[PDB]
This record gives sequence, C-alpha cells and structure tokens, in this order.
Amino acid sequence: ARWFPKTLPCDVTLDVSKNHVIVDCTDKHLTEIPGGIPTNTTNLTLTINHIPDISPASFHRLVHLVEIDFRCNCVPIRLGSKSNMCPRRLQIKPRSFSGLTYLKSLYLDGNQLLEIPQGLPPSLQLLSLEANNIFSIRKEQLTELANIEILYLGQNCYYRNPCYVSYSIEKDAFLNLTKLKVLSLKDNNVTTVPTVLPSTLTELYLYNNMIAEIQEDDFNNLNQLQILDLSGNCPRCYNAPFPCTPCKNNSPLQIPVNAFDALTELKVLRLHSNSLQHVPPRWFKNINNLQELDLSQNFLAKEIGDAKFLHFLPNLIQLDLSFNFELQVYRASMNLSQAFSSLKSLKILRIRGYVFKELKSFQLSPLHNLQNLEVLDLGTNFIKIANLSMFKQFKRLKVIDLSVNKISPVLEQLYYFRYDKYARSCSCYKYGQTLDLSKNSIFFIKSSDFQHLSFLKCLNLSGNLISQTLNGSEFQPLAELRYLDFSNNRLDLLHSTAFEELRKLEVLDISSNSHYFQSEGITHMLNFTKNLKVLQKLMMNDNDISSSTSRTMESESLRTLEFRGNHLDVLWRDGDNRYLQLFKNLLKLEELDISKNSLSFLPSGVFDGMPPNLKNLSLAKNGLKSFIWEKLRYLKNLETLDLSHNQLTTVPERLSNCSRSLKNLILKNNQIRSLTKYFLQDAFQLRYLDLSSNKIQMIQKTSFPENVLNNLKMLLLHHNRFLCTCDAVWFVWWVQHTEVTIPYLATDVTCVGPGAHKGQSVISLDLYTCEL
Amino acid sequence: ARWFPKTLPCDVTLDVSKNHVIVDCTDKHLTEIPGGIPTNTTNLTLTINHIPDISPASFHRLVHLVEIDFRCNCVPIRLGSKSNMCPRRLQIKPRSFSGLTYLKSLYLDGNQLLEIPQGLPPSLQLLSLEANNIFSIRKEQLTELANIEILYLGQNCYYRNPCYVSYSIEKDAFLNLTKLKVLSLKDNNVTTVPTVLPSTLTELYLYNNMIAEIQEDDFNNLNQLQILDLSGNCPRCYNAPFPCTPCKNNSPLQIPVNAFDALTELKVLRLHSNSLQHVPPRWFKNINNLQELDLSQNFLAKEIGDAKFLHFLPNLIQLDLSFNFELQVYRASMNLSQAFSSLKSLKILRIRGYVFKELKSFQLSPLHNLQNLEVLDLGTNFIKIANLSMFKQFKRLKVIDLSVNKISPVLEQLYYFRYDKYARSCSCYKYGQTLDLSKNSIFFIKSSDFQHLSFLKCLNLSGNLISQTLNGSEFQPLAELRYLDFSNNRLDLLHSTAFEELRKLEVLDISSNSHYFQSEGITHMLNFTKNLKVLQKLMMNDNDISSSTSRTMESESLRTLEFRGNHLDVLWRDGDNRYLQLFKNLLKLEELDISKNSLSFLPSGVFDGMPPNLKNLSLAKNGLKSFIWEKLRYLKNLETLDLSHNQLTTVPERLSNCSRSLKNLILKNNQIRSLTKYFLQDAFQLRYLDLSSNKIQMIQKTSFPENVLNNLKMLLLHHNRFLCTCDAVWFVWWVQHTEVTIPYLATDVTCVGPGAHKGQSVISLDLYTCEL
Ligand SMILES: *[C@@H]1O[C@H](CO)[C@@H](O[C@@H]2O[C@H](CO)[C@@H](O)[C@H](O)[C@H]2NC(C)=O)[C@H](O)[C@H]1NC(C)=O
Ligand SMILES: *[C@@H]1O[C@H](CO)[C@@H](O[C@@H]2O[C@H](CO)[C@@H](O)[C@H](O)[C@H]2NC(C)=O)[C@H](O)[C@H]1NC(C)=O
Ligand SMILES: *[C@@H]1O[C@H](CO)[C@@H](O[C@@H]2O[C@H](CO)[C@@H](O)[C@H](O)[C@H]2NC(C)=O)[C@H](O)[C@H]1NC(C)=O
Ligand SMILES: *[C@@H]1O[C@H](CO)[C@@H](O[C@@H]2O[C@H](CO)[C@@H](O)[C@H](O)[C@H]2NC(C)=O)[C@H](O)[C@H]1NC(C)=O
Ligand SMILES: CC(C)Cn1cnc2c(N)nc3ccccc3c21
Ligand SMILES: CC(C)Cn1cnc2c(N)nc3ccccc3c21
Ligand SMILES: *[C@@H]1O[C@H](CO)[C@@H](O)[C@H](O)[C@H]1NC(C)=O
Ligand SMILES: *[C@@H]1O[C@H](CO)[C@@H](O)[C@H](O)[C@H]1NC(C)=O
Ligand SMILES: *[C@@H]1O[C@H](CO)[C@@H](O)[C@H](O)[C@H]1NC(C)=O
Ligand SMILES: *[C@@H]1O[C@H](CO)[C@@H](O)[C@H](O)[C@H]1NC(C)=O
Ligand SMILES: *[C@@H]1O[C@H](CO)[C@@H](O)[C@H](O)[C@H]1NC(C)=O
Ligand SMILES: *[C@@H]1O[C@H](CO)[C@@H](O)[C@H](O)[C@H]1NC(C)=O
Ligand SMILES: *[C@@H]1O[C@H](CO)[C@@H](O)[C@H](O)[C@H]1NC(C)=O
Ligand SMILES: *[C@@H]1O[C@H](CO)[C@@H](O)[C@H](O)[C@H]1NC(C)=O
Ligand SMILES: *[C@@H]1O[C@H](CO)[C@@H](O)[C@H](O)[C@H]1NC(C)=O
Ligand SMILES: *[C@@H]1O[C@H](CO)[C@@H](O)[C@H](O)[C@H]1NC(C)=O
Repeated sequence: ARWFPKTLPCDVTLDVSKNHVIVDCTDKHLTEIPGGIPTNTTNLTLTINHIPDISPASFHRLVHLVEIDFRCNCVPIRLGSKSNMCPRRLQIKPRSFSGLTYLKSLYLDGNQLLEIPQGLPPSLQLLSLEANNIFSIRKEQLTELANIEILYLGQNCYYRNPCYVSYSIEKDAFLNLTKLKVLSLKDNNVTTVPTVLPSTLTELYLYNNMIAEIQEDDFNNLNQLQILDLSGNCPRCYNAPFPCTPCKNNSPLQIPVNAFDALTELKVLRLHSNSLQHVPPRWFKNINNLQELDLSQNFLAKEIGDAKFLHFLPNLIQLDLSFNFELQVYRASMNLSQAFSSLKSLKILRIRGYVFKELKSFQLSPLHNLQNLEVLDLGTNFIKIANLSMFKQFKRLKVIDLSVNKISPVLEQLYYFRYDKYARSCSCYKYGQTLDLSKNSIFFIKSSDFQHLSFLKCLNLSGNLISQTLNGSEFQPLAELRYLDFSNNRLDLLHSTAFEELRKLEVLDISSNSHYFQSEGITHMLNFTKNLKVLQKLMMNDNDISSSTSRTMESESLRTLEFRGNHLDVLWRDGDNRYLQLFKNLLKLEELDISKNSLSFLPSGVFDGMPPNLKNLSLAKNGLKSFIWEKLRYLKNLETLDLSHNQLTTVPERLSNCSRSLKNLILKNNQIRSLTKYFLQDAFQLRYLDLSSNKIQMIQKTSFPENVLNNLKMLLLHHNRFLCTCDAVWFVWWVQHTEVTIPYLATDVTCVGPGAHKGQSVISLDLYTCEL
Repeated sequence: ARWFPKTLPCDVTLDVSKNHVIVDCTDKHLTEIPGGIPTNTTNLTLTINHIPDISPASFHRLVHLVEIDFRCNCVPIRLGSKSNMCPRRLQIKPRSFSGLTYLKSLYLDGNQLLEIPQGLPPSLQLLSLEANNIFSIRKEQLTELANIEILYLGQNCYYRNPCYVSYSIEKDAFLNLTKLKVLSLKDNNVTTVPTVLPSTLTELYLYNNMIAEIQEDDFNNLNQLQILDLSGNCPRCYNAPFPCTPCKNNSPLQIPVNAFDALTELKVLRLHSNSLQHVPPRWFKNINNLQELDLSQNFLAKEIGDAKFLHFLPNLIQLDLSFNFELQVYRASMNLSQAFSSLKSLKILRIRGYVFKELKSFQLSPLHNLQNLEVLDLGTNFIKIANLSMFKQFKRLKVIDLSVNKISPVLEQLYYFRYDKYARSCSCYKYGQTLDLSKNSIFFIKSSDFQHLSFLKCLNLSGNLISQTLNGSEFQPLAELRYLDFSNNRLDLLHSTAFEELRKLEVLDISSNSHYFQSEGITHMLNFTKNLKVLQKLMMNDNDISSSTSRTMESESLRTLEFRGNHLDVLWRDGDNRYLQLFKNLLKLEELDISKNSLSFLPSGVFDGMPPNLKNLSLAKNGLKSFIWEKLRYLKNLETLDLSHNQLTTVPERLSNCSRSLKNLILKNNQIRSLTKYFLQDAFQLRYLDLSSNKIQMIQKTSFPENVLNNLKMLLLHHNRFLCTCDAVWFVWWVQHTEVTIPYLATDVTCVGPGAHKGQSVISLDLYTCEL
C-alpha cells in the first residue's frame, strides 16, 4: 500500500489549508534529533526526549520552520523523573536558529538553560523559557527580540527550581520591546515590579514572587493592559501545601490607592494570597471595565461585611472572596454587605472558606436582585444549618454550590491552595438548575426538606450519611428533577418504590452504596426501576451486590446500566439459574458495564439472558479464564465488546461466525499467544481491534486478511512477544507498509528475538536474508 | 551438599516420632502418579491434579501406606474450573487398593465416581466419597467396609451436583457396619432417615436433604449418638442465596415428641432451617446433657416469647435462635421469655435477625443471672434505639455484639444464609470486655452515651457515621479502654486533644476516615498522638492523607504505625522539606508501613528523618522506580525491608555495605534482570531473601557466596526468566544440589529458553553436553 515505508519515529500530519507539515516526536525516547525530518516541516515538536544539544546541524534543512517545541529535554531535578535524571543542561551552539527565517514560536522550557539563547531570528513572536535557570535579565540580551510579542520567563527561581538569589531585571530591560504584549515573570523570586515596561502590554503576570510594595507609578503607562496578576506576593501561608514565607509584620502587599489609575482597559485583576486586610474603593475609581476580580486567600473577613469598593464595579462578572476567614474563628453567620446589591453584572460569586455555622435566607438578600447571577458557591464553610427552601428566591441560578459543609437536619480538587494553578506541564450542570449538597452530613431526608425547590433539575447528594429505606415519599417536591446523584451514601433498597416520586428522573447514580449490600439477611429490591418511566441511565457501581430478592430488573426506558464492581459471580453461581435473566427485561438497554464482577467464567445462559438491543458490553477486569465465543451470536446488535484485563488465551476460530455485527473488539491485557488460522476472515464491519499487551509471537495473513484490515480505523499490537524470524516475513512487511493506524510503532512494537533482533522495532526490521 | 538431587515434584517430609513418611503432591499439575515415590511412604496426597486412573501399578511398591488423599482429580462440573474441565471421570481398576494392608484412610472425594469402589482392604477406618455421583447405597456394596468407622457420602446429589433422582438406601444397608461411628449423608436428595443404623454411631449428618418427616423410631437404637444434624429439611427459603424448595403448605420438618427419647448421650442438636414453628418441651425429656442447640432460620419468633422447652436444658452452653423473624413484621421490641433464666450453664446466646426497633434494659432481664454468659449476639436486628448503659449489668460478658443494626441517637460473612457452612474445599476480643457497635448509624457521640461502661476494654465503632471533631470529651467514662476501632467513620482531626481522655488506650484504628482529608483548606492535627501515654499501635491506613497542619507526630510509647494508602508522595513533594521528619519523634517506633503512598521515588532526607529504633519498614506497592540503597545506612536497627511490588531494576553492589542489621529483604514483583557481581558478599546477618517474580536471567556464584547461603532460612527465586544455556551451569548445578529452602522448585523455577528447554524445570535440566 506504500512504496516507501515511513521509518521516522515521529507522527507526521499534513494541513493543506495552512500549508503546514507537522512533525511530532513527543516522548519517543530520542537521544538525537532523528534523521530524515521532511524538508517542508513547519512544526517540529521534540518535547520530552533526552536530546543533549542543538547546533547548526539540528535544523539545517528545515528552513520553513514556523515553530520549534523543544520543551523538557532536561527538566530541573526536583521537577523531573528521579529514575532518569538529566545529566547535563541542554547545550545550544551558536547560529542554531539564525537561519530559521520564518520561525515564529520557540519553546525551550525545562532545559536548565543559563542564559536567554542568542542568535534568534527577528521573525520570532513567542519565546518560552519557563523552568530554566535564567534569573538575571539584561538589556543587551533582549535586543535580539525586537519583534517579540509573548515572553514566558517564569519558574526560573522558586522552591522547585531554586536559584538562591533574588531575581535581577535591569532598568528598562523590556521597554524597547515595542511589540511585547504578554510578559510572565511568575514563580521567579522577583522583588520589585520591573520598570519601565512597554505600553503595548495586554497581560502582565507577576505572581508568586517577593514583591512587598507597588510603587505609585509601577503601572503608569500600561493603558492597554487587560490582565494583571500580583497574587502570591505577601502570601497567606496558613495550611499552605508548599513552603511559604509570609511578608514580615503580618504586612499585606502594599498597593497605593492610585496604583491602577492608568489601567483603563483592565479586565482581570488577580490579588489572590496577598494578605490584604482592606480593599480601598479608591483602587477602582478609573477602572470601569473590570470583569474578573480575585481576592481569595486574603484576610478580608471583616471587609466582606463592609466592602464599599463594590460600588465601583458595576461591570464585574466574577468575584472570588474565598478563604478570607480569620484564623481560629467560627462565625455564627455570614454577613454580606449591602454593597453586593450594586453588582449589576455579576454572574459568578464564590465565597468558600468564610467559615460560619448558620446560613439564613435573610443573609443572602443583597444578592436578591442581581439579575445575571448564575453561580453561587458557598462550599467549604463548615455550615451546620441551612434551610434549603431559601433558594426558592434563586431559581434563575445555574449552580448553587454547598459542597463540603456540615449540613444536617467544576474547579480542580486543589484550586485555592495549590502554588500555581496555571503551571504548564511537559457532571450534571447541563441538565439545568443544580443544587450541590455533596459531602455534607445529611443523615435523614424528608419531603419538607425540599419545599419550594420544584424547579431543580439536578440534585447532588453524593457523600452524605443517608442510611434510610426510601419508600417513594422523600423527594415529593422535586417534580422537575432530571438528575439525582445519590452515590456514596447507605441506600437501603427494602422497597421497590424507592425514587418513584421523581417522575422526570433521567439519570440516577446509586454507586458506592455498598453498606447494606455487604451483610447477609438484608432484603434488596433491584426491580425498583420499573416505576421510573423516563429513566435513561442507572449507575450502581461498586455496591458489592451479591444477592437480590427480585430476580429481574425491569424498565421500558433504560438505555445505560453501569453495574461495575459487584458480585455477579456469586449471583450467577454455577448451578443457580435464578438470576440468569436479571437484565433481560431492560428492553431498551444498549450499554451494560459488568466489568470487575469477579466473573472468572460466564455460566451458560448469561448471553441468552441479555436484553435484545445490547450494543456496548464490558466484561473487563473479571479474571475471565475462558470464553465461549459462539455464544456471542445471541447478541445480535453487539458493536463494542470490551474483554480487556482478563486471562483469555484464545480468540474465536471465525469472528464472522460469532458476531457478525461487532465493530470494536478490545482484547488488550490478556494471555493470547497465537491467533486462530482464520480469525478475522470475512469480518467486514470490524473497525477497531486491540490486541496489545498479550503474548502473541506470530501472525499470518490468513488470520489477518486485508479485506478487513484496512477498513480498520485502528489496530493495536504493541507490547506483545513478536518473533522476528523468516516466518514473520508477511507480518513485518505488512506492518512496514500499511496505512492502518497502529500506535507506538516507534516505541513498543518490538521483536523479542531471535537474539540479534531482541528489542528491535518491527518498523526497522530488514529481512532481506530471508529472500537471498 | 547432596549427592542425589530430588527430582520428585512432591514435598517429602519425615516425622521420626510417628514413623511417618509424608509425600504431598497437592496441585502439581500431574497427569500421572509420579515415579520414584519413596517405598516407605505412609501418607500420599495427590489432591487437585488430573490423574485419570488408578490401577494396581499406582501404589504397587507403597505397601506401608496408611493414608491416600486422592481428592478432586475429576471434580463435578459446576464445582470445578471451567477453563480446565475434567474430560472423563476417574477410573479405578480392580485390586488397586487390596495390597495396601495398612491403609487406614482413603479420600476419593470429587472424582465423579459412579459406585462405591470395591476391593478395599479390611484395615480401612475412614472412607470419603463426597462430591461423587453415587446416589444408591446397597448393602452388598458395603460388605467390604466391616471395620469402617467414618463414612462421608454427602454432596452426591444436590443443585451443584445433580443426580436427578431421589437418593436410595437399602433397608439396613449400614446395620452390619458394627464399628461405624460417623455417618454423613448431607446434600444428597435423601427422602427418609435410613434405618436401621448401627448403634455405635456418634455423629449423624442428614442435613440439606428432602426429609419431610421423622418417624418416631428413626433414632430408637442410637444410644451413643452425640451429634445429630437434621438442618435444611423443609428449609426456610426467604432470601436464600441458593435454589431452595420449601416443603408444601409451609409445613415444618415434622418430628414426633418422642423422636429423641433414646438419645441420652446427645450433646449437639442442629435444627437450622427446618421451618419450625414450635419447640415442644417433650422433645428434651430424656436429653439432659445437650450442650449445643441450633434453631436458627426457622419461624420461632413467637416461640421465643414462650420457650417452655428451655426449662429442660440446664446444661446447654450455646443456643442459636437467629433469623426467626416473621416476614414483613418489624416488631417494636424483643420479647425473651422468662424461661431463658433457667439456662444455668449458657455461655453463648445468638439472636440475630429477630428484627425489632427498640432494645430496652428490661427485655434482657431473663439473662441477668445467667452467671456463665460470655457472648450475647443481637446483630442484624435493625435496632434503631438502644441505651448502651444497660450493659452495666453484663460486665461478666466477653462480647456484646450489636453489629449491623440501625442504632443512632467471629462468624464468617456468609454464615446463617449459606447452603453448607461445613462444605469442604479441595480482632480485639483478647483485650477483654468488648462492645461491638460496628455497622450502625451512630452519627454523633457524647460522653453520656458511655455512662456506666467504664469496664469496657474494647469498643468497636467501625462503620458508623461519626462526622465530628473529637476534642477529648466524647469518651470520658471509658477509663479502662485498651482498644478503639474507629475505622470507616469521618473523623475530623481539627483538635490535637482528640482521644486524649482514653488514657489506657493501647491500640487505635482510625483507618478509612479519608473524608475530611480529601478536601483542601481543612485543618488536620496529626500530632494528636502526644497525649496517649500507653498507645502501642496506631492504624491510619487508606486516609488519603496529603497535607498536615503539624509537621511532626510525637509519642514516647508508639511502636507500630500503619500509614498505608495515603499520599506521602504529595507530603514529601520534592523541594518541600517540611514533612521529612513527620515520624522522627516516634522514638520507640519499631514498625512502619508506608506502602501504597505513590512514592515513585524517595526524597533525600526520608531515611535520615526516620526514628532511630525502626526495625520493620514496608515500602511495598509504591511504584518505586529507583532506590539509593546506601541510604539504608541511616537505619541502624533495620531488620525487615519490604520492597515488594515496585519497579526496581537493580540490587546494590554489596548489600552488606548498605545495612549491617538487615535480616529479611523482600524484593518480589520488581523488574530486576540481573544481580550485581558481589551482591550478597559478607552479608552475614541476612536470613531471608525474596527475589521471586522478577526478570532475572542468570545468577553467578560470586553473587551468592556459600557462607551467606548457609544462614538463609529461605531464598525465593520462582517466576524469573532463567536462561538455561551453558553459561548457567553453576546456577543449575547449585539449585539441583543445595540444601537452602527454595519454594516451588517443582512448579515455578523454570527455564524460559533457549528453545528446547523452554518451560522445563531447572531441577530437571541435564547440561552434560556443556561438559563433553
Ligand atoms: C504550528 O506553529 C504555528 C506557529 O507558532 C502555530 O500558530 C499559532 O497557533 C495559535 C493557535 O491559535 C495562535 O493563537 C497563534 O497566534 C499562532 N501563531 C502564529 C505565529 O501563527 C500553529 O498552531 C502550529 N500548529 C500545530 C498543529 O502545532
Ligand atoms: C530568593 O532570594 C533569596 C535572597 O533574597 C534567597 O535567600 C538567600 O539564600 C542564601 C543561600 O540559600 C542564603 O545564604 C541567604 O541568607 C538568603 N537570603 C535571604 C535574604 O534570605 C532565596 O534562596 C531565593 N529563593 C529561591 C527559591 O531560590
Ligand atoms: C497420615 O495419615 C494418618 C492416618 O490417616 C493420619 O492419622 C490420623 O490423624 C487424625 C488427625 O488428628 C487423627 O484424628 C486420627 O486419629 C489419625 N489416625 C487415623 C487412623 O485416622 C495422620 O494425621 C496423617 N498425617 C499427615 C501429616 O497427613
Ligand atoms: C431430587 O429428586 C427429585 C425426585 O425425587 C428430582 O426431581 C425430578 O427430576 C426430573 C428431572 O429433572 C423431573 O423430570 C421430575 O419431574 C422430578 N421429580 C420431582 C418429584 O420433582 C430432582 O431432580 C433431584 N434433585 C437433584 C438436585 O438431583
Ligand atoms: C423485611 C423486614 C421485616 C426485615 N428486613 C429485611 N431486609 C431489610 C432491610 N433492607 N431494611 C430493613 C429496615 C428496617 C427493618 C427491616 C428491614 C429489613
Ligand atoms: C478552625 C476553623 C476556623 C476552620 N476549620 C479549619 N479546619 C477545620 C476542621 N477540620 N473542622 C472544622 C469543624 C467545624 C468548624 C471549623 C472547622 C475547621
Ligand atoms: C457586618 O459587618 C459590617 C462590617 O464590619 C458591620 O458594619 C455590620 O455591623 C455587621 N452586621 C452584622 C449584622 O453583623
Ligand atoms: C424553611 O423555610 C420555608 C420557607 O420557604 C418554611 O416553609 C419552612 O418551614 C422552613 N423550615 C424550617 C425547618 O425552618
Ligand atoms: C456530585 O458531587 C461529587 C462530589 O463533590 C462529584 O464528584 C460528582 O461528580 C457530582 N455529581 C455530578 C452528577 O455532577
Ligand atoms: C419486585 O419483585 C418482587 C418479587 O421477588 C416482588 O415482591 C415485588 O412486588 C416487585 N416489585 C415491583 C415494583 O415490581
Ligand atoms: C411474649 O410473647 C409470649 C408468646 O405469646 C406471650 O405469651 C407473652 O405474654 C409476651 N410477653 C410480653 C412481655 O410481651
Ligand atoms: C440510659 O440509661 C441510664 C441508666 O443506666 C440513664 O442514666 C440515662 O439517663 C439513660 N439515657 C437515656 C438517653 O435515656
Ligand atoms: C470491628 O468491626 C468490623 C466490622 O464488623 C470488623 O471488620 C473489625 O475487624 C472489628 N474490629 C476489631 C478490632 O475486632
Ligand atoms: C469539647 O466539646 C464538647 C461538646 O462539643 C464540649 O462540651 C466541651 O466543652 C469541649 N471542650 C473544650 C475544651 O472545648
Ligand atoms: C500540634 O501542632 C500544632 C501546630 O503545629 C500546635 O499548635 C499544637 O499545640 C500541637 N499539639 C500537640 C499536642 O503537640
Ligand atoms: C562500605 O565499604 C567501604 C569500603 O570497604 C568502607 O570504607 C565503608 O566504611 C563501608 N560503609 C559501611 C556503612 O559499612
């Protein structure tokens, strides 16, 4: 199919429209730039390899390069692998880039460089030097960068990459970079705002440094600035998950009342973790276009009840006041200033970590007439008491977030506390109004708890303490509910009328309610589904279900059932036929996950007991030691079969004689050592085949006919035991010449032998002696 | 060291005192009896193999045999592996056993035999034929068994091994077995008690059959009988986890009032799952020595409130009345008859599954003066209300079991519901008075909850809903408490005074309290240990701990810390030195488990931060990719190092130069491919070395010096990648001739190559061609 097999260990992609030739050698275990990169290459990515040096020979023929991504070939020791440490910093020889007349972007992050590389072409718009060892910026070193527009210099001096001195920037070092728009000096041990800066700047990142004072006029000329981040200067260090040294005398970052006067275009101001005790209104007197303000992790508890500065922010969209609580103070309630009611445009208000015992509707009245409010986040406040009915006045909201509180009758998990949330590396909301009570202490629910909440579309009760026999009465007011997350509670399914009052329920998650399923004698009614007439998806994963009082689950509507992490092996004990049709009467079911059910064999009758429209079946991670492939004929609509992570040793003699319809067959991580003589013969709408991580030694053409192999969208063969003898001549030739996508050819499709060929890639194999 | 290497694939043990030669071939994948079994063999075990037949040649020379254990060489299909099903039943040719003049015990269970084997020697005392296909007993087939004392014939006709007809026993089939003492016909589809049985019987097992009625004279001559089990005849089928057919019209097994009159020696009566509604006192009129009575899984709920039969049971030790509740009835309280107070000798009372809402002190008053009572089990009763102070009247008890209830302000997991709890296969009580409240709904505790319980030595609160900041006040009355199981709650360690009122506490289990450790911003005081002055063992596994407000844990008493399943990889993030001494001030710590902490590397400072008397350290299951063995020099008292299940690839050049104290080194399941030249040179304190499940190809003599191998109690080498070429001549010869204990030589110490030798045991390898 190809006359010239591709031997380059990089992925090569073509974008005709933009005339781009994309060569991606990410994580190919290279120790040298590979030979034979196409001369027309425009984008070359060499990230995460161990190439030790760059030189004029490196990109000699690649004169059309617009981008070189050469990140992390020598990452600082504390940031990189300790098993394969980089022995010596990257070496860049003179004139390696000067011939790259079209070069627009150069990423050299994470290479332990000591200086800004010189000789850079004047076409360059973007230079990235994060996580190097450059901590002195001099003007001579920047003249080469006359046309630069984006400059990343951060993470060159901080606790994961120390330089042991203060960062140094020469007076006016950046001022003649007349096109510079984005400057990032974060995580750098910087002590003063550099001046004077070019007035073209749109974004200035100065966060996580040692700046104790802003001068008057530090930002005097930046009338185009749109984003300013001064966070983490004078940090709030309590419970910090990184080594944290506060400014002396409990001092805040000191910002003169007029410091932002010039910033008329400012849209985002981030003052997270600056130990602020007051927010002077004067700050915002000539900023009228501000949309995003981050004041989290300061000491603004007393200020939130006053907050006169809010009157100057009628265009604010997002306000974050999280984690401003006074240490060791557990306030009785939340005191929001009336000034909040002047925030016409506010869509998102986050006030986590205010820390108070009781939320009362009257406390939220300053927010009552904010017409655009979409998210109210009061998580992580240790609230013990909240009458949920108070949110009848907030029907317009999209998300009411009370996650992680102590109530009883999506941001990253580390978000407010991590060092740099933007560090670069080498859900039910869509259903409508959402009330998030997850991770609270709700141990008993009753209908009155939800009075005036009929508008709710998604209720998250995950991770409460609900240990109750639901009888269909607990959720009466929730007439519109489409999504209920009940996971990680202690559901007791004594009554099959559980949940039946949620008449519009489409998704139900009762996963990780294993508690009552773990003790003998307790009754479980798994047929509670019959009464839910629009239920589309049911998740009951990790419930340890090993017994059921009812012998059939019933639904006219269910399409998806997740049943992972249960004990169907016990339910289907050989000789007990009573539960072999447990899923048979789920007549619209198309997807069934019964992985992780300890099913070491499938009793005969399982496949005949499947519902008729089953499309996606997972039997993964079952320790399956044998499989009667012929029984798949019962599954007349089957299109995806996931048998991964089992102990299978054979494939069917004729996949065409087992499942005529099957499109995706996943057999990775089994014990298959050979294929049947005619395995894929006539399997014409097979499209995806994963045989990776098995023990296959040889494959012959009869098992792998081309009538099927090139209608394959992907064929996975890596991590097997291929024997590269003269018997493998067809397989080797086909792999070398095929158009079919086979991942990891450059890295993990390898001969195990014989001898000379051990560890050699099949792509590089020369078997001419077989043809002498 | 040996002149004649052992090639027999069986373990051979010598007991000089008992004149026994024990040959154990259990599960050796044998398809024939091996040649060369010692002529002096007295005990030969061939269980779980695939030997298809027995013949006079089988034991031809083994005339001293006293026991043959030939179980499970052809298991019934539903009971056996479905990947290696037995193709044909065991074949026994005539006179295979008649020469075995000393044979006392013959186990032929699970071989699909169709008849009682004939030709057995008259020495035979024990014959076991369970899980065969023998379902008609004729007197002629039993004549060979004149001296038999123990006869196991059950599991020959039941749902896991059907015969599709009723069991048949000829009239008086057993009567001329004049020495018969133990007869078991369980799980056999038996329809009547066989009569007449020999009066020498001491134990009669008739359980799990289809006996609907006992005749008044069925047991008339059994004046020596000590154990009678009639359970599972007319079973109680509600929630049965096995196919269960009840007697018609809800009838119980029906037992005339005088059916037990002859059984004056009876000590054990088992009537579990007989659908009994009454226990007539007349049953026990001539039974005065009964010690154990099982009446579980009947319908005796109302009888328990009357129970006149108990007046005839003054010598009873154990009484089981569990799971007698009326279906769909949730009683208000438990009604124990006053007759219970006549149970003078009772030690154990189990009344699980009575099902009632409220336990009150007065309900237990019939038990108040049972002086010998040790165990009171009221688990699995859905009790909602119980004042724990009532157990001040029960200080003499060893265990008060309220496990699995619904209280709010050790038997196998399947026990009462499994089909045959005696089916054969092919904890804090020791601290003193124990109150087991595990798996209840306790969400809040206060000191008054434990008023008058100061005598308690162990409290099990595992698996409640306790989501509370303990401050040292919640357990004040528990002045004698030595063991607290607080696992699987939601401990909030805000205060370092948590648990300090438990002044005699020696063991604390706060494992699986990960809830509050999983959300950022929450304060956790890990230094709460300082206040527990006799605390010996702390378990805090599976807490997901990744942050700590305190930097050091402190204790003058702690000897064992389990810290498995946390995130020390995050706590010890490279460049953050603040927690590197977390354990340093546990000055008496001898055992530390920090397995499963995602430690892919160990930051420098970890080993210097360890406390000085550490002896047993586990770093297992960490994904460890590298290890600086020299740092072990800091651990001057280290004796056990568990590095199993990691990704290590090398051993130290000289282990002796890394640790002078190390005795036990566990390296199993790593990626080691070779040993260093002088690995064990002069490692004189080494006693135990596990290298199994690595990728080792070759071992040379320099690595394994003889003066070290001679002190090894065990050296594990199985499941490596041994290359059996002429380069391996020393290793192969040494393995064949050494006295060092090496497990699995017969099964899993194998050549992977070259070619011809693939899969061959190295013990069987002949390398003479290397020496021509
Ligand atoms: C190839 O390199 C060019 C040059 O850097 C990339 O072009 C940039 O793409 C981003 C994506 O929106 C734009 O925001 C930048 O403005 C572009 N810069 C220039 C100078 O054009 C291009 O994305 C790269 N393509 C691939 C597939 O890697
Ligand atoms: C940031 O700069 C400070 C100096 O401003 C560095 O601190 C010095 O470190 C040296 C060597 O570690 C000490 O001898 C000095 O006493 C320190 N000076 C002060 C004022 O503390 C610090 O190491 C730098 N931070 C990083 C992460 O490199
Ligand atoms: C070897 O076989 C003999 C005879 O079967 C075993 O001796 C019996 O051991 C049980 C176990 O306690 C005793 O109750 C019996 O009284 C013993 N004698 C008989 C005739 O059964 C002996 O235990 C076996 N040894 C081993 C190591 O398996
Ligand atoms: C126990 O014995 C009964 C008969 O006493 C067996 O039941 C018969 O089974 C055959 C074959 O399935 C049926 O055609 C008969 O109608 C059954 N008779 C009755 C009275 O039910 C039963 O199969 C046996 N049980 C086992 C496990 O072998
Ligand atoms: C059928 C009842 C008489 C006993 N019972 C059996 N299963 C259950 C169960 N899951 N929850 C319960 C909760 C309260 C009371 C009884 C039960 C119960
Ligand atoms: C110290 C408080 C100002 C805030 N706080 C910080 N960590 C915690 C914590 N684990 N549990 C709590 C329980 C109730 C109230 C506050 C907290 C709390
Ligand atoms: C709320 O806090 C503000 C700010 O100090 C204060 O002026 C006001 O009195 C407080 N109101 C209440 C009800 O606590
Ligand atoms: C909660 O507030 C609602 C008002 O919407 C009221 O009807 C209800 O009684 C309140 N519940 C409690 C427990 O105060
Ligand atoms: C509910 O909350 C839990 C825990 O906070 C979260 O993991 C889960 O994804 C949420 N459920 C939905 C449906 O968004
Ligand atoms: C579920 O099945 C059981 C049969 O075991 C029956 O008692 C119960 O009424 C059924 N419930 C529904 C809703 O069908
Ligand atoms: C307990 O039940 C028995 C059985 O009928 C009855 O005779 C007795 O009066 C009951 N006692 C109490 C206190 O309920
Ligand atoms: C529990 O019983 C004790 C008597 O031993 C009594 O002092 C206490 O008040 C009772 N507690 C409750 C809540 O009834
Ligand atoms: C406490 O009870 C739990 C749950 O039944 C059990 O797993 C655990 O072993 C018990 N703890 C002790 C110390 O006996
Ligand atoms: C500890 O908590 C209990 C109940 O929350 C309270 O009665 C007691 O005063 C507290 N003790 C201290 C020292 O705070
Ligand atoms: C635990 O550590 C915290 C801060 O690290 C300290 O305030 C507290 O007093 C300590 N408690 C004990 C018992 O050492
Ligand atoms: C390790 O070996 C070297 C060379 O024999 C020796 O100098 C050194 O002291 C040894 N270290 C230990 C801890 O035994």
